[PDB]
Amino acid sequence: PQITLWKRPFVTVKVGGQLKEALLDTGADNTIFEDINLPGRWKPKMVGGIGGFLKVREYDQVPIEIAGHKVIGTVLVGPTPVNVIGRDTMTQIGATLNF
Amino acid sequence: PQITLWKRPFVTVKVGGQLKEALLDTGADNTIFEDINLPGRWKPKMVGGIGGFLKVREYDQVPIEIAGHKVIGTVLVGPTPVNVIGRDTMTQIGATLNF
Ligand SMILES: CC(C)CN(C[C@@H](O)[C@H](Cc1ccccc1)NC(=O)O[C@H]1CO[C@H]2OCC(F)(F)[C@H]21)S(=O)(=O)c1ccc(N)cc1
Ligand SMILES: [Cl-]
Ligand SMILES: [Cl-]
Ligand SMILES: [Cl-]
Ligand SMILES: [Cl-]
Ligand code: NA
Ligand SMILES: [Y+2]
Ligand SMILES: [Y+2]
Repeated sequence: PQITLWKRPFVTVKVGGQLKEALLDTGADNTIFEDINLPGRWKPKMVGGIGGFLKVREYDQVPIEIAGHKVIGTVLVGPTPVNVIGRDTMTQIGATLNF
Repeated sequence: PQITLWKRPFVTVKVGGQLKEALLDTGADNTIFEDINLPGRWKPKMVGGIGGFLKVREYDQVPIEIAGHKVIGTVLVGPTPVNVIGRDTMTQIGATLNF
């Protein structure tokens, strides 16, 4: 699709089998979800933004169905206020900004 | 321009006469800069992200030269780790996401 930016750019995804809404976020390097359960080993990490770093777990497998594509991506899991789709995932689906 | 997302989407702007680099950030509701000085009255605020709330001043005049356009927009000033151009400014220049 092509969208304007008058509303927050949410999309519906399925991540590790769970349905979620997440913000298409060109300012996020890294996709992050809260409140999902994923199997297997993880590696610990932190992400930094406006007003603080957060603690996350990293998963490297994890399926992500987004905008009619299925990619395999890195997903960070931790208590973000909204779920975001970052550039790691958006580049896999060929997303572009026009301005 | 049309850009892909393989790198952080920085643009060069002139905000209140000062040259800055800022991230085109579709996950940001409003534009924020650090280390700019702007004239006139302001109003207090906080924004929230990964990690919690950055404290800011809001200015309502403030000229912003971006991508060959000159907007007048709202600008928040506070200690963000990277300057961001949010949807408030991006909508005024007609920016779109393609995915
Ligand atoms: C989280 C999102 C819903 C809100 N934020 C915008 C983001 O685009 C932010 C913009 C941002 C970029 C760079 C530093 C701080 C914030 N990026 C961000 O938090 O990304 C994190 C996840 O991937 C990593 O890549 C950048 C990172 F931060 F490190 C990590 S924000 O910065 O908190 C923000 C909130 C409100 C306004 N008005 C403006 C900005
Ligand atoms: Cl909205
Ligand atoms: Cl929780
Ligand atoms: Cl980069
Ligand atoms: Cl590039
Ligand atoms: Na990904
Ligand atoms: Y939760
Ligand atoms: Y500073």
